[PDB]
Amino acid sequence: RLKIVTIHQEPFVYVKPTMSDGTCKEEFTVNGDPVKKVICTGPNDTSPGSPRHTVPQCCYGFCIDLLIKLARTMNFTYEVHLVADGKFGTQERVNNSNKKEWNGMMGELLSGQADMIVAPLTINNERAQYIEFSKPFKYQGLTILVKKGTRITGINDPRLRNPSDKFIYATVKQSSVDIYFRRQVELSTMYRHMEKHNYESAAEAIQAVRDNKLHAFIWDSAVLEFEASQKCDLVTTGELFFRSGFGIGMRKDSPWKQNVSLSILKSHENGFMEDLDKTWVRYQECD
Repeated sequence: RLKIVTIHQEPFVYVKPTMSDGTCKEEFTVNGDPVKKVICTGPNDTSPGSPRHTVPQCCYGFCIDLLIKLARTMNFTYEVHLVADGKFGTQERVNNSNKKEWNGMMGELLSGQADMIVAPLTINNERAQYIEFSKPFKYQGLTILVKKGTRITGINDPRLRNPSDKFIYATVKQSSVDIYFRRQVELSTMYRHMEKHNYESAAEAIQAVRDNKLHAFIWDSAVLEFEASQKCDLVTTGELFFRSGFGIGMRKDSPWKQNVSLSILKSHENGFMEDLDKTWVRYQECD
């Protein structure tokens, strides 16, 4: 039974409480089909000041449908859990030493806490040095989320390039955005500014933009375009930059790599991936 690690990230992975009896609410997609739900154990509340607890929760969404398809095609059983530290994954020095370890889903995959990462995980060179990725199951990039009416040209906008306390922007801590910005001298400076405002999760950053507490949120276009399409007060702006793909993550020399990429290829060929977009991404107006 493979240990699958994932993360809360709508519309790829929705996380909801189980009903009183431990089951997951019966819901249906836009096509009238039952929404497939899996039990995923993980931290409940991450609000600072309250005790942490890990409990069974209900997970569903684009990546869960993909997981179910992969498991069926490759004939494997699995158990899903949410990454304990709630992060995607960057490499940092730990324990005030020079020893480096990956946090987030990356860390759990490398430690053995997980056997496969099935989430909107960005394929990048930094991570590819430590793990193996399947071919992309989704093609996307980075963009910027702002409140409707906010005027930003894109990543090269002066309010981003020449930061001040008048226009606050940020991303989610320990994600691929960090990795990207540390690759350029100029972006490194900008990330230093962002470091003072980065959020723990995408959900919190998105809410901050709606509440006028964060002026711009730099993040994955697959997620931001969905969020903006569902909330009439939020829009994305600027040309996409740092185009990239999301892939399934496995440990180095994993015997699953070939077959996982094979399944993904077939899904891109037969309409399965496109159907997932029509089910989870493009299906209704904002409300």
